[PDB]
Amino acid sequence: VKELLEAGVHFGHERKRWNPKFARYIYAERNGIHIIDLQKTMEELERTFRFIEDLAMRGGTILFVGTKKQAQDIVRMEAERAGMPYVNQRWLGGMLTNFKTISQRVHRLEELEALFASPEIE
RNA sequence: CGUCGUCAGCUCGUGCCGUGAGGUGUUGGGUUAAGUCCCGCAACGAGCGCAACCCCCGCCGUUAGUUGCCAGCGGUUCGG
Ligand SMILES: [Mg+2]
Ligand SMILES: [Mg+2]
Ligand SMILES: [Mg+2]
Ligand SMILES: [Mg+2]
Repeated sequence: VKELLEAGVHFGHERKRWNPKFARYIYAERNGIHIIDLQKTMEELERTFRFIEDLAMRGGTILFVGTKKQAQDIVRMEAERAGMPYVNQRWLGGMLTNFKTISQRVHRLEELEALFASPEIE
């Protein structure tokens, strides 16, 4: 089931504007583009989900992020459809790193979310 | 109290960069009388200033009538 899907049309990307480090994950250069080695891909997918799974079963929250348009929307989906936090817009600086302070706004959100429905609006 | 000048400015908390002094925020794009507002952005917010909150001339109105007026009829020694 896996292979086919990928082999379908989900591999090989950026061309000639790479990074040599990532040379361990790549099959060849067809007509220009770098054809990533899926064979290896798979192997990695494993260990990855292993981790995900070995975490999704222990009450752990994950944070997804994708600020690029050719991938915004979807990320918005898969997140709500899992209750896992996420970032689709401008990934503020110091979120994780200055959480306590960024949170301050989250609180300001409800601060208004509440004043939204109220007689003080009169 | 006077001056730069009512000029649009000066800073702070945290995060981040930097050996550090210090940066970033407050560089960039449009606009404005304005650090005014917007959109951008390793920044996210905030304070003192700006503005607004205050008084005046303005339009109109309600209450109140010893200023006022043949304004309406009025008597009037002829000046409300
Ligand atoms: Mg700082
Ligand atoms: Mg340091
Ligand atoms: Mg500093
Ligand atoms: Mg200001």
